[PDB]
Amino acid sequence: AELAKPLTLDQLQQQNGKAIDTRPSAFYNGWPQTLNGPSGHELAALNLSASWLDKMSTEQLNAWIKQHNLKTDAPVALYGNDKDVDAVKTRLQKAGLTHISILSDALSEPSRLQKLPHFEQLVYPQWLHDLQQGKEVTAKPAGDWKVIEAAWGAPKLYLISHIPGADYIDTNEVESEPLWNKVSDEQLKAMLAKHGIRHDTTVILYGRDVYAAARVAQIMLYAGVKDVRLLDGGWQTWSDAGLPVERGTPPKVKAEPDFGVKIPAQPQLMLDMEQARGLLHRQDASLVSIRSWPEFIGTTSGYSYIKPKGEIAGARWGHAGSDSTHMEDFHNPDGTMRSADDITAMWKAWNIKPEQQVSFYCGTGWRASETFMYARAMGWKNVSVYDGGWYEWSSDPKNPVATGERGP
Repeated sequence: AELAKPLTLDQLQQQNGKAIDTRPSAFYNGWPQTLNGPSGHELAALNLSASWLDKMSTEQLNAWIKQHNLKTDAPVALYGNDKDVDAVKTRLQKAGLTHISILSDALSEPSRLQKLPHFEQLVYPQWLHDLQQGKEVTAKPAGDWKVIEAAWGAPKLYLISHIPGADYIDTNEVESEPLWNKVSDEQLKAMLAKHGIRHDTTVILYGRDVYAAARVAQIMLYAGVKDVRLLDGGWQTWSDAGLPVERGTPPKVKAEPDFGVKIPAQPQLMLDMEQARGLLHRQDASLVSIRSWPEFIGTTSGYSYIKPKGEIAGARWGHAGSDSTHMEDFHNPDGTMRSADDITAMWKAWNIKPEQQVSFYCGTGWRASETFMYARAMGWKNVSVYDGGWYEWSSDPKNPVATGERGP
């Protein structure tokens, strides 16, 4: 049951092996474990956090092994803390892998590590707690910062428990009837003022569901908030970390009546219907459906208030989740963002590529916003959300619709 012979990264490469980073994804993504410490993962490494194992069945681990092209007998070299490495070793042995070593020089050359181009946009619980406690942290906000819980409607779960010092935003403050598109620039200006946000205020959003926070975030980026971040995995990661909480009604926030730039500062982050239409049938652009497969093939609209079924003709499938309110294809077993390499591969399979102008949509914009935030953190330079989505598109029967089982 012991590890095979240790391998350096160069040895591993010359033997066509794979490295596996057993740390939580925050560190894999680039967050250092200590200030000014190593940032990222070894080249081409996979992330298999030991903390996920109690939420991964045999089938799920077998699926993961298959999805990552791990050959039964090819060398795998693990790194991370000793306990996590042992835990992962044991599961991989029981899964059938026959050549499991330690990566002997792992993290010893900080210069050779790989990270998310903007990992600092996807924060994690300890970081936020340390920030709140006045400690020095990596990628600290330049100045003022706010933490905000986002959800639909008046505060519910927030009243019972929330992150200390967090404000609350009802998603109905940023979008409305009749199409569930974002509110006007003037209404956004009012919302920003009321929640004490200037263009140079860092905003960290979280939700019980990530997509609620992402929706608010993407609309803030459009408006012109420069530094907008998400808590990766949302509230549940804070809860599971055992960190302190607060309760009750949202505290009074000092208003900021002057945003400091003209809204919207980043209008290119949102597309309208005609702009979205313009991305279709191209190799240098993709209009990407973040809808469940039953929605993509036209079995269900995904929404009680959307009668038309089908998909935008020419739209490429971006993956999503099991139904219209889930996003499993983008999440690790702990709810955090799946590795950039894996997201990249699933998009590449549908001809969605970083050099393209890429716009994401869904029924009304929430799931598309989550993918927008991930692509932004991944360094994709030309991404947006087509706000109207299927609700708008299908409101006109003349707009071309695709239906049924089909492929790239």
